[PDB]
Amino acid sequence: QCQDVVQDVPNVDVQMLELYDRMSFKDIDGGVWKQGWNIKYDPLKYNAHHKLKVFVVPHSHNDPGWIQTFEEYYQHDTKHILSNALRHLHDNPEMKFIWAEISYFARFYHDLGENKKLQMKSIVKNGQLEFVTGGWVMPDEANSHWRNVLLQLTEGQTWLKQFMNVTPTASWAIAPFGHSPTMPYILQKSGFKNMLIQRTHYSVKKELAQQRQLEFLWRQIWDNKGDTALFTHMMPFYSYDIPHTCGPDPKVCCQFDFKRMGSFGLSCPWKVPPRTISDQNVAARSDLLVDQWKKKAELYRTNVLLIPLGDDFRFKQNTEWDVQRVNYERLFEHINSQAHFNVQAQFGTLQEYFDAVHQAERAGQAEFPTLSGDFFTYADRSDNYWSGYYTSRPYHKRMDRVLMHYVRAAEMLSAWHSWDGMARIEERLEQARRELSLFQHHDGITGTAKTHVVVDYEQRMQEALKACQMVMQQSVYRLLTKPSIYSPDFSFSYFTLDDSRWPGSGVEDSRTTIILGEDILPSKHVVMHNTLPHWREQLVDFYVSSPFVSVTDLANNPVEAQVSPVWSWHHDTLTKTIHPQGSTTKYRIIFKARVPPMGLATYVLTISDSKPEHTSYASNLLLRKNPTSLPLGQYPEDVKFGDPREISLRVGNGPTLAFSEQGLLKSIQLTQDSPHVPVHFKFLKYGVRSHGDRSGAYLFLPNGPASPVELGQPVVLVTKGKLESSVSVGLPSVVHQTIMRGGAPEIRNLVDIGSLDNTEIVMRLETHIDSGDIFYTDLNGLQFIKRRRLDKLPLQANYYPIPSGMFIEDANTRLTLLTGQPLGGSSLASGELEIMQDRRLASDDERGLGQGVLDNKPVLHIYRLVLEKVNNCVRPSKLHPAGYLTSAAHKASQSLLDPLDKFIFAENEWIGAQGQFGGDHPSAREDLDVSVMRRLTKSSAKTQRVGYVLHRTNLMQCGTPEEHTQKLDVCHLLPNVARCERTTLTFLQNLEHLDGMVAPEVCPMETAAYVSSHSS
Ligand SMILES: [Zn+2]
Repeated sequence: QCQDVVQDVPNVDVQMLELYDRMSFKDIDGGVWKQGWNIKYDPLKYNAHHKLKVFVVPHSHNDPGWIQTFEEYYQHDTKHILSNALRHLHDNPEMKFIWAEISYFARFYHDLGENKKLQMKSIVKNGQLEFVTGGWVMPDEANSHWRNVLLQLTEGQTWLKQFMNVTPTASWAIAPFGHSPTMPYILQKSGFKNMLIQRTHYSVKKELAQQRQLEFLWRQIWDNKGDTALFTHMMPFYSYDIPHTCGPDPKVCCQFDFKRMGSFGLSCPWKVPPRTISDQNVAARSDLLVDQWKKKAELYRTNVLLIPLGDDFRFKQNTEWDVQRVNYERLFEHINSQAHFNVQAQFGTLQEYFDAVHQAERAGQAEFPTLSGDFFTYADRSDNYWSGYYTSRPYHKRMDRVLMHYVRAAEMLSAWHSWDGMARIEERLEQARRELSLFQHHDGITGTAKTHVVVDYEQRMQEALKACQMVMQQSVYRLLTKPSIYSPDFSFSYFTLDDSRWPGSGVEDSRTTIILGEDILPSKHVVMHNTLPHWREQLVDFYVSSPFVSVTDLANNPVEAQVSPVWSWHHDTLTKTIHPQGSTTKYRIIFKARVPPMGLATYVLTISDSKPEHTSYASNLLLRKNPTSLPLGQYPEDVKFGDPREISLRVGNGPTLAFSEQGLLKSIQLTQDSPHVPVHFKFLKYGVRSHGDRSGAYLFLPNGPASPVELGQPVVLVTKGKLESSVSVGLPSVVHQTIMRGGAPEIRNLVDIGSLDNTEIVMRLETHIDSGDIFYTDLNGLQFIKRRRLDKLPLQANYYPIPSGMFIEDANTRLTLLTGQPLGGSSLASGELEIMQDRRLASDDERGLGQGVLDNKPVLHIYRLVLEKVNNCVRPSKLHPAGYLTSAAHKASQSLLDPLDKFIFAENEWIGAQGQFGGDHPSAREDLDVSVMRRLTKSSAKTQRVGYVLHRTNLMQCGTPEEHTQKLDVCHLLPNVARCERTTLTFLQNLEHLDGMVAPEVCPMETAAYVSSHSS
């Protein structure tokens, strides 16, 4: 019986939106705890019968790229940290250490000799070395898509299970810049029992600490019953470094970072150095330290205290291991033997801490509050809100989403078969998963790494895209060739991928033209793949070398097509205008492909000597003063010219869109009769402050509200076709395109911020929707959370991640903007939405990156814009912290994130070609997705296993009967099923053996994983 995620407002002790509405956020000087208060404790709280149990947990934060690349850090730091951890833990049985980043650990362990592997396995098995989280990385939580958070978690944990025989159940996330409830969502469905977070707004830490609500059961915002809850520990202070982890006074705690005495090149900024512990000072030093611990303990409810002991790339040299270990051992020996402290302190691991906390809870010592909400937008001090990284390096943010889809499609397409090892399918998929997983790091997708590190991530992702293409095209060839003809060369490219939106028109000329001609090749097969588990139609386009091309399906049924020119925009450095040029030798052909669920469909493009019966030609109108001619080769319609003017377009029976004379949307009319609803796109710019703190890769510190971009008299290109029309305009730094295909328009911005230093370009929508101070943004592509604009916070605090969409609404009307890339955005006034396109910042923002953001490159951002009437929708009540998409907005998001894949057959003739794959696949209800399909076994396994992650979203009920679909049972998608299990989302633990080998569908907002096993 599925929980209702709409109509029941959960009762939680802390609801972060409500807390935000009540909190004052005053930034007062709290004393040595600058953002807190002077903590007081009663010395008599702890006594012989009630001691404070202190776990000092050594750690080393290892960034998989940040100011050096992964490999540079591995060579210069991490391999030494791990080698010396292995030696020192081996030699010191009571010493402990936690490790989070499995990308580094796997890199290290595979290079170890067998003797050392065995030693390493032993210190893990005996609990000295403990993995925390066990993902490939410690991912960003703002920009990352939940699918990639799960991918990287699975990549690390699958490695750990295979090589270390452990599966962490405690998560450690000390570094991401703000925290998302998507993490406890995924972790709780992946076996976890506990998680730790750190980077939350200093005001939130103060507020929760005052109420001893820093440990809480974190449930999802829609979860009325609480089954999603995951115990969460929030660290209370400003950093995870040693000065901010022993207690509230960093001037004292820094004295207990024994790497800071000088020979290591480190010191304490509070000007009191550590001193080596001796018999003559250990009582005074213990008094100071235990006092810090007892103050920290006042912020929490049990008598078990967590004291992290670590910092970035710590525990590298042997002398550092010694200096920390020996000094802490001297303190523990003293403290634990002095009854008056009533403390027992020891090195521990994270799991040991949580185990002891829950023993205290079970003993009735504490009850923990429940919490829902998120922890964005983080500020670590004053007005320094970390909303810049929601946009920084947007090229790679978009690339993340492209690769996300490519990985899913490559894993799904190749899962249908078992492949010989010679095919290198598993090799290529592992590479692709690992490079995408690496980029989920909190300096990867966030855009907060040095320029050469961003290049390394991009190069890795490019190799991952090539790997996905290889696997996908080999799979299509196999799936659509008569078996007794199939004759693969696993190194050959049978197909090339054609992607219209990455890197994108104006970004890279990467797309192959299908070259047809009477004297070379009459026709070409193309194949579309649909990774979604429902039948799908989508227009697809290809470049062709003639306008006289017609399309057939493989029953030779004509398919209606539209040919349009190939337009490319040029920054004309002679005329100082931005204007489009059309090709005279290549053309776009567009047609509707209809593709089975999780399936493939083949079409044929054929040249003819003149206009074919079922192909139409778009008209083109270039609006500008001072036009010049625009020849288009054989294209049969001459370009028309006019002065700038307002224009209106309608494709099919879809909305009618009206545009200003600058080529920007001004209104949407949903139907013939209905009103022209004002919806106005505008581009604006934010600058940087000339006094005080400067924006950089992390921080957004605008110098006031944005100023409109001066547009001049831009050139507007209108293409009008039966299947697709568009309005494109060359604005300064953005070629802005509105594309209409009969439903909600697609927006594409080719953003080139050029050399505009200290500028952030924002795209705003202005409407007269009476949204007030409310808007909705998504978290990791998984859920939409209610936001409230707070004028008591500065502008940048009202920016939130827009990882896949945002909307505003009133009682009657909603405007949703779906994105194909994570970007930052807000609603800074009633009726507005805005989303940042790019930012170019000359200054460093003091968070360690040591550079601004001056490596911009053109990026094609894509969106869908859905205006809808919502007065008939069953929406959550006014107090509910969630919102939900409509069917149309969800499909529009899927059209961006998981479009059809397009394959062009590379050779002249495809012998044995088949017309379709997957026609018998069930077409599941529109809210269900097969987020992952992954064969889990190599071909030598007698029992093959295939893993599926199913995700059901929740779409609002708005009165559309919309029904009859088939049940999707993933366990029967492959034949000869012998067992069906429900598993954790990482596939690593079987949770239920399923009757009848039937994988039941999941409830709204739930995600489940199943593994089918097959005997043949
Ligand atoms: Zn980090």
